[PDB]
Amino acid sequence: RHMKVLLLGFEFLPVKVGGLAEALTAISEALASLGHEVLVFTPSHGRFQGEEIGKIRVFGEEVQVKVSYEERGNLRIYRIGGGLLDSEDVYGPGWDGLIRKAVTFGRASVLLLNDLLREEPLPDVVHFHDWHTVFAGALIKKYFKIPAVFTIHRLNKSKLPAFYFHEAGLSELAPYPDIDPEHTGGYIADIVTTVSRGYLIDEWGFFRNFEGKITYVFNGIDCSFWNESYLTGSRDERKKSLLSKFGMDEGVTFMFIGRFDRGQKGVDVLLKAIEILSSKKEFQEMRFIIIGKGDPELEGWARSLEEKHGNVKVITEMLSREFVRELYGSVDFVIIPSYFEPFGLVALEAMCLGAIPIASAVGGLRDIITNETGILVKAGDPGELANAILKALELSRSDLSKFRENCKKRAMSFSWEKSAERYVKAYTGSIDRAFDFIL
Amino acid sequence: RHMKVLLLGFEFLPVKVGGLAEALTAISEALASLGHEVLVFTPSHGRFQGEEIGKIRVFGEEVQVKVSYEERGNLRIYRIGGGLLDSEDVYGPGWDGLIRKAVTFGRASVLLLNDLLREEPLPDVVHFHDWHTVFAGALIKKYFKIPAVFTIHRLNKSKLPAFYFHEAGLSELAPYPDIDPEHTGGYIADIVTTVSRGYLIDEWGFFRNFEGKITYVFNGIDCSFWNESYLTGSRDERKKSLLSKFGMDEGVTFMFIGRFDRGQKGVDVLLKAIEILSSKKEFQEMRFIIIGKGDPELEGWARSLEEKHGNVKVITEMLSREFVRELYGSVDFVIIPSYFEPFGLVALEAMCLGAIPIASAVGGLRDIITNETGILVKAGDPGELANAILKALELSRSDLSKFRENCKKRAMSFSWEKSAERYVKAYTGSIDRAFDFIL
Amino acid sequence: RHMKVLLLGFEFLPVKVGGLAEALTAISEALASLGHEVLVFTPSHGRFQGEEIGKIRVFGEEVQVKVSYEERGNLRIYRIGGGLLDSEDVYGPGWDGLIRKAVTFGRASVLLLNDLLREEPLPDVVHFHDWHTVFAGALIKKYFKIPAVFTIHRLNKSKLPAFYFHEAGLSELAPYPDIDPEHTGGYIADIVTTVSRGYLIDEWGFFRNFEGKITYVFNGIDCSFWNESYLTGSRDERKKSLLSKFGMDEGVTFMFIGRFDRGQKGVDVLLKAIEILSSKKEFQEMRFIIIGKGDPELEGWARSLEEKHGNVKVITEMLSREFVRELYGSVDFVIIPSYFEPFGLVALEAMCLGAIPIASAVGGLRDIITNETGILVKAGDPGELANAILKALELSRSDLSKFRENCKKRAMSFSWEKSAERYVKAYTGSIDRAFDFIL
Ligand SMILES: O=C1CO[C@H](CO)[C@@H](O)[C@@H]1O
Repeated sequence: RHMKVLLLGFEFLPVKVGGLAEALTAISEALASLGHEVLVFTPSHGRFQGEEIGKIRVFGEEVQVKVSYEERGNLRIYRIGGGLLDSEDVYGPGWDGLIRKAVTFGRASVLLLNDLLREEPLPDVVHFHDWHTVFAGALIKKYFKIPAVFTIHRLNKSKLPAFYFHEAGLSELAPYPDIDPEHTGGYIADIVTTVSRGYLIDEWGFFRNFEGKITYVFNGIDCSFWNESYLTGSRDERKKSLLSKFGMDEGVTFMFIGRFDRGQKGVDVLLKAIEILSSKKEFQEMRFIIIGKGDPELEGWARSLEEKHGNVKVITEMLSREFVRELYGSVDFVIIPSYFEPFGLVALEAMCLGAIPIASAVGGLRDIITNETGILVKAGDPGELANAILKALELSRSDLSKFRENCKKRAMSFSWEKSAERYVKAYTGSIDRAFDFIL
Repeated sequence: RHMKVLLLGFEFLPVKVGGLAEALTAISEALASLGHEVLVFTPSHGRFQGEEIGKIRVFGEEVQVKVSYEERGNLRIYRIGGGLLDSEDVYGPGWDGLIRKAVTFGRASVLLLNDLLREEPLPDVVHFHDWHTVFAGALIKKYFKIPAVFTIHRLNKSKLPAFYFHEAGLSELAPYPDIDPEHTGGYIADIVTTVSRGYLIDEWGFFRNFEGKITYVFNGIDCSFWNESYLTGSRDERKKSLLSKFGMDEGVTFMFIGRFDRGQKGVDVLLKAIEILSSKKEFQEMRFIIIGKGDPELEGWARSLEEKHGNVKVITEMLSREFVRELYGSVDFVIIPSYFEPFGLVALEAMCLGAIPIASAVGGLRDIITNETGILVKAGDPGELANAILKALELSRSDLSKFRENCKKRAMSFSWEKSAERYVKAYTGSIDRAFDFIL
Repeated sequence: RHMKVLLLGFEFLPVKVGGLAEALTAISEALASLGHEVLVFTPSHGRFQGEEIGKIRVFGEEVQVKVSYEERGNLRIYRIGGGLLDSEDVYGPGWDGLIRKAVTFGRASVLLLNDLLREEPLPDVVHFHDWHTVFAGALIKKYFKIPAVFTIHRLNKSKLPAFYFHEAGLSELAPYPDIDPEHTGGYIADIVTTVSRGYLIDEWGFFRNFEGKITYVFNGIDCSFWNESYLTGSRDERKKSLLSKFGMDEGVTFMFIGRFDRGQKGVDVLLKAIEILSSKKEFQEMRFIIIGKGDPELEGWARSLEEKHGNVKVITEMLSREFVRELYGSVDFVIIPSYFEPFGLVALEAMCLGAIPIASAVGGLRDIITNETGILVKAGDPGELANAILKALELSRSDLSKFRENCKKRAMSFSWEKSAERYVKAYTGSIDRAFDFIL
């Protein structure tokens, strides 16, 4: 039954950059709750000031390794400091520093584990996440010979000069002048995983190289927070109240939240879709809340539509989670026009608070959304999005209470416990995997 | 101690071409009797109609894979249908039909395992039997990386085109235009086994290639089934009753139960042996029952002797295992004049039920039969076979009850439990093996 | 754990050549006491009666293998005879003969393990000691695929011709014309160990080749025997009684217990130091007892000093093991001027009995002797040894009583039990090791 897991993560709470830190801490906590002893190795990034445990040679220079320690139940956390690991720029400083930081983290992890084997047994598996932890996972695999699992949360698609592999003591893994560290991590790993079944299919051109040892393991949502119990009144009352705060009157309400960028979150597709619809008679029946920032040309374009249309509103700030929870619980639909999506947490967050997703049929959004829980659409096509929005409006005159209930039931099925239980399977190879010849 | 075993066989009761089906069923039940969890994959051959579990691409076409499930204690059987696996011709249709049936068995077996691994732990070993299951054994070894034991029940000694290894997804196993699948099986296996010590010596020219990881595991005999307790009355009473059934009076009885072919079970040597004795005076004081079929020329020749003499009978139709038991318990002797013999399951069936075997001194028959439990003869020689039959008629006057009693006691020592116990040793490597330098 | 251990050693009590025989027996019994099943294979060296267990081919010749069996609780000892294994010359006969004997031990060990695996499980680890057993270790690892651990007690630093590896069935381990068998033993080993941290450091030029899988495991000492409890009277009484036997007065007594012709114990350093001290006034307070025998030139030098000084005593006759215990337990200081010392059992024997060691700072003597337990000197320097002896007379202020108490505490902590436990960590790989980048 019970196992001893070594989890290598390049970021961990309270260090927060993207969504990974939160994701790895949830996995690590969930594993611990199942009764597994979980050890976490992660850089301190200048957040913690630990005790000096030893010295290592890295890039022809001496470096004193420091360690900060926390223990919560079966979870044991180690923040490793020393050299570039004390640099606050989590993914830095610069492309050069980040790679050196990853290499130092690799040799520091071997030092720390080596000291632990002085008083305790070898871990059953080494679970390492993303290309930044590859040097650590490769080194631990190389010397201690324990099973390795590699999880890719998002493909970076970029090669590193052979130089950095030679310095990490992994020369044999660098037979060419440049190496993709995600290909190297998949090569040395026993089982490779990714965060959705759809993303695995979308990026098969790459994942194909690990046919028969590549699988999917879904992330989870904490619908202990994302939940309607924190909201008061009925949905209509909440929706009428929210719209008053925005300075709009009653209408079918659509919501976008995300970065304003190109070929990514698709706010540009949404904006063109609003322009297409603006000539239709049923446009003045629709309400649009667009939240986020980034590309200032897209922010200006977004602010032009707010200026030209009283039923469109834009907010270029990062709102709190409490305020976003109330937004998901008030709006009718959430629009997710992504060009690609590894998982799609925004969908789950909206679905748990009863908002109906209209999303691009890409990556994990295909796995999350179904016929009876939302609308999928062809990605990168404003006309087809505008048409999906028109179809969402006719639905709205019917009782959508069944749609909303199905969303809440489904979203809550994506638990972190289910996610953890399935990693335990991957750790022993007792798991299914992707084969090209299965139809 | 206890292990999850995945057993791959091409033949399984109630499907029955030769003694292979009975061998694989008994092994599987014996493994299960010892407390081990045994999963059997085997083709349906059109005898079982099952539920679809998915689809696979094989030879550029979509093939629907179906499964029929039977649970019987710790033994779990999966008859796999789809494409040529639905063909009623077990070892066909023809040479190429059998090969692509074997390739289909490979990818279908991966699909089923992949699906089982979605809700259960990975098996500790894969035990695959004869060259027909090599595609399945190799694929499961390649991807799932579990220990593999290859057991050869009969050596076919031929090569398949590389085309079929390419189509099976095993290009790295076919570096020439034509490939012996028995060499491939041995190569990729951790421990190779055959069904007797005598056959290992006889075919050392081949087995020599896997020196250091090659051994023998004797087949057994289900003396709980093959027993005189199911029969009633005395032996002479059953003997007289059976002889009168085919329209013959009392007299010493010899039996043959084997497939009609040129250089295998030796029906050609028996028929010519009968022609030598027909000129002699003792022929009228002898009875013959020649059960089997196959080759048209030999079928006509066996049929011709039946027409000439009211002394010889021939049965071509499918006899039950219950009726074959009754024949063994009635007849005085059993002739087993094979050119080669991997084991000799007919020998132990005859001996356990009381009949005295007359066998060729080849392969497993040397291990089974001794001077105190039967008559050994030079293989491929009709003269010495005829000579041994006359020596059998000399003993028929003497109460040879010790032959019958020593046969019973000797046959009982070859239990399937011992065979099962010894296969468990093979699965972990804890078994003795043949070395080139060990004389 | 309760693992099953197969231990390989070229000598084993009662066959004594160096210290290896006693050191392996103590390791084996300690493991047996901790509840592990231990199997020892060792050559008979023409000493013990055995029964034949089969034949092997070596060097184009047929050899009859013989075995003697001894059982002692959980310890099971197999002394393997046959061919050159019947040679009484332990490390012979001659250099070529010794290599052939070592090769014969390889194929004979494979034959014995092969027969044992007919009726018992495969051992969990193969633990082989020094280069003489590398043909056995490598062959067992090759065929049976079980975890290997290679312990170096002493480095011989020579290369053997490729011929011998080809005859041992290990052609793949000899791609060059000449091969260092100590390199070969580490390469094929999963974890390599050596008998001290200090000797690991001294020979890092060699051990660095197995960086990441090389570690140390100290030898031990039997403080059930080397104990003051057996000695009657106080230490003062014993020393005075000792000095009157040898015909001297009271004084600070120094002792040397080592074989002269064993150059590696620097008795010539001591003798020169005594000459340096003889011109000093405080020499008349010193008493010396040199024990051992060897070179006529060196014995003459010792017996010359014995003649010139009533201070000095030279004993060449073979002493009792009980008597040597009483010497350690009544002298003040023991001098160990070794040029090198992988462990330093003599220092522990003195310390466990209260004698304060004055020793060369080489190999395991650095690990055994601390500032609170004894005196470390620069190796091979008579002048620095003379100073150490002078400094010792100052400590003879009566506060060397705490030195003796510290020595007994420290000596006892080097038990064979603690050594056996750390080897068990080595067999699983759950142990700290030496890395190149850990400074
Ligand atoms: O000689 C034989 C060879 O194959 C089978 C074993 O799989 C036996 O049943 C048969 O008697």
